Amino acid sequence: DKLALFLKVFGGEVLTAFARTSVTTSRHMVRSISSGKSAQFPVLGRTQAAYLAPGENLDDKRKDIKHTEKVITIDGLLTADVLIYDIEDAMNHYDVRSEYTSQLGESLAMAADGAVLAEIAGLCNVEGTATVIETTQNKAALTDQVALGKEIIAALTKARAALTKNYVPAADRVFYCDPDSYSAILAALMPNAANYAALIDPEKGSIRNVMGFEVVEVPHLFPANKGEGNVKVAKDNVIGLFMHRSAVGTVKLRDLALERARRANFQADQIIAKYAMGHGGLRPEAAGAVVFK
Amino acid sequence: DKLALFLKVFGGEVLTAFARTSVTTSRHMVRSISSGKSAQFPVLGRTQAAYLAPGENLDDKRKDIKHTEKVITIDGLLTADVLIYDIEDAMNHYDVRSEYTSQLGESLAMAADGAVLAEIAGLCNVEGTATVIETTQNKAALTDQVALGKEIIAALTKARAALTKNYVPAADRVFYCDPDSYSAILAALMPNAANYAALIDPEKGSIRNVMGFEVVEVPHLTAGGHVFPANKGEGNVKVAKDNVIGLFMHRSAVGTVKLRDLALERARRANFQADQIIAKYAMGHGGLRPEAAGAVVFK
Amino acid sequence: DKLALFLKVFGGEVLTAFARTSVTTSRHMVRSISSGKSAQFPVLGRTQAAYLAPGENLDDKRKDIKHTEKVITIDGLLTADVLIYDIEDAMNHYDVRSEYTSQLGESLAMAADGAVLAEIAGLCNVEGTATVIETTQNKAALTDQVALGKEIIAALTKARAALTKNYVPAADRVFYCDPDSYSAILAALMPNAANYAALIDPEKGSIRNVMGFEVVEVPHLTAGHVFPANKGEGNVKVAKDNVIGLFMHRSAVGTVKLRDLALERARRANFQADQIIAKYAMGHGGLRPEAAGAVVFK
Repeated sequence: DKLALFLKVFGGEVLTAFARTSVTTSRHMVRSISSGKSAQFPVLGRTQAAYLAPGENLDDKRKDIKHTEKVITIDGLLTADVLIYDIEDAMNHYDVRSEYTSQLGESLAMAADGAVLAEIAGLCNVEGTATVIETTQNKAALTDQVALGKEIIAALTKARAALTKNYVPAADRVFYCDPDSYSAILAALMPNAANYAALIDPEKGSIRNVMGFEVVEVPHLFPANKGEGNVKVAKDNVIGLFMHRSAVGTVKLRDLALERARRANFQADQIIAKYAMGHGGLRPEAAGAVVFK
Repeated sequence: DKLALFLKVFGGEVLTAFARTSVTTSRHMVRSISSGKSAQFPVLGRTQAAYLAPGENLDDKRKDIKHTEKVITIDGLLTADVLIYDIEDAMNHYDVRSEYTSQLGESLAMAADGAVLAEIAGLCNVEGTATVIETTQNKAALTDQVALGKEIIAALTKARAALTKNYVPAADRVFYCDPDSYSAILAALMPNAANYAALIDPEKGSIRNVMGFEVVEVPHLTAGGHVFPANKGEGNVKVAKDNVIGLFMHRSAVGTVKLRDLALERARRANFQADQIIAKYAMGHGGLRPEAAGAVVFK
Repeated sequence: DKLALFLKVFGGEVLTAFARTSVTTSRHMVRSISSGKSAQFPVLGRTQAAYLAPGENLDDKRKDIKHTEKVITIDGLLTADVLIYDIEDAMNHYDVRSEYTSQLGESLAMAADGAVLAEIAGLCNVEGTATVIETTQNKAALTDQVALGKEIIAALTKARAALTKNYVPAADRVFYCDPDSYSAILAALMPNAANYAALIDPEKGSIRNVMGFEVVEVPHLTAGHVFPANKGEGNVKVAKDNVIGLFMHRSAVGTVKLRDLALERARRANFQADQIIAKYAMGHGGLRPEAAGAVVFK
């Protein structure tokens, strides 16, 4: 009854608290399904429109490609929720519900950050096709803000060149970047220069297309240890990780779901959201980084 | 009758007059209690791995943590007033009636200012834990606009370092600064091109987002809890007052509750020949989970 | 026939797929040829006139006219389509239908834009017609966004020079560039604010004019028709490996097409195949060798 009405309202806030805040909902394909617990999407062998003379209908390059498309399915459930002490939620209004929704949204954003990064990183160090473009000389020679951002741009240019080299389209290609040290990529471009308009963003927190791709910055300074040991893509040794649209995969189950109950052990009230089905899946290309070594 | 009516319009007048010089209403966290003396605020849970591949449940390692609502309550009734000698009454309205509304309101805010300031000063001064940045040069090397405009921005970077690397909901946040500083930074922005009138912000009485954060420059920075060794040059505690301007925060790192709108009334005393007014406010000042705090330093 | 109707609906949705994509869609000559395969556009060489009583003769000046006329022929098909394995159909709605639409669209629009740009950039070497603009410095020392960004304008003074002195309707026109330098422009274009709201026509997907022209940067002029990029010089100074510098204007060029875009498909089963087919006509450059010039680095 009344609890029921109070809920539905809570669920709507949670959905928005997610959609508002994330590194995602973009920068990848997503879809809906019903009791299918799986999914499929095509990758890109690209395509173009050549001069066509009806002495022949080519349908040829399409033979010589031999590139299939790896569908996927949902593995496990990613959601987590919490325990409370009940009384406020009915009635009152602005303070309590509003306070809970934001935290849930933050949690959703963190979850979104966790999965995509992992799928990309763990795709291939494993032997574009692979990744590595590094140079920069092992961080030891240069700790300086000026000494960074120069050598960083060149690596990105090299990566774009490799991409034409390995093809794939170039439009929205990403380059997720670390939370910091891009102060260099700031402090490199324009010295002095308050200037922080121009180089831009509304509606999001990005920067604009320096040497292709774009700039998004996040936490998560995949193997949390291994320096090389075969596979190169790794923990703190690693920066970069530029992937591209539709190189990865996931699905939904439904819009969302949640329910509540009580557990005598911790008493009063327990809210849980069974929702956020999708697990990231990565298709090779793009997906490359720079470490130090 | 007439007097009561005047008082009633009053309350309205100064009510709407409060929020004006008020540095913060929104861009912060608050609640309206019902009869409560107190309240409690969940800092809650944000990191969730959510990898559910069946085993156990939420476990005791998750049971071992704080996450405890720092409860909170009033510090005792917080309100102030000023004595008058009444002539104007229901005549000479608008001007000269407004003078008292004024004299009270900005103060009613004025304490709350340092209050939300006081919590910030308290927050990282005791020995996560968001933090500072230092100089690029000593106080004596601080002279003109050109210099003292820029180093602010130089600080801003590694100021964002804490904002980011420490996670937090990157959406909405505010920076607090002083007119001496406010001047400087904005002077670093546009020495060229006329006047800050060109900045299209002021309708919201604010600063449209600069690099990071948002800008609200302070009037004062001296109230109480100040409770922190403001007076002391250092005495360790480099977080102190009048070393620097660099205090900053983010939303939901503090905030508190209050009681049932705002009311007041008056009465005479006649010990000395007058009739004086008393406002009554609840508020209180809540602390909360540490994050997004610190400063620049002059040393 | 329900599936066919759904396909028709998808085709209708696409149109858009071409629409929002293309840099150059409008802002150029387009004509609808019907049942014929081609067409030709008059250049009208434009001598002035005079007034004459005693001559009563049109002749000499009628010799001096220099009227040239040129045609474009039509190619023969340029279109690009995809293979798919139908599953969801009228289900798995919205999304993943749309996917393929966007996919074939951006590709088609892109190819067309690339082609027009290509026609214009080589457009011209004999051995305003002339007046490409050059350097102001060696691109080596170019560092920041405003470093190369400021000189742009300084060049566009001369661009204005070329836009006028050769006559032409200075009314409406466009400076085609590549997403790399938009910033470089916008920096010294608008260090002041955050006028973007007041800075008009961002919401139409463009930039209100710098001195003359208009500002456009879309998909990486490259790939690559073909103009002699690789050549350092080897005469033909207008080549790539240099810049974004094409100057040209509204009604500089353009051509025709046959009755929008059509489509149909069926099974194949060679490899389990039902794969969609779009069609097109389009065409290419010609048309008033006097439009543009370029910038460069040297």
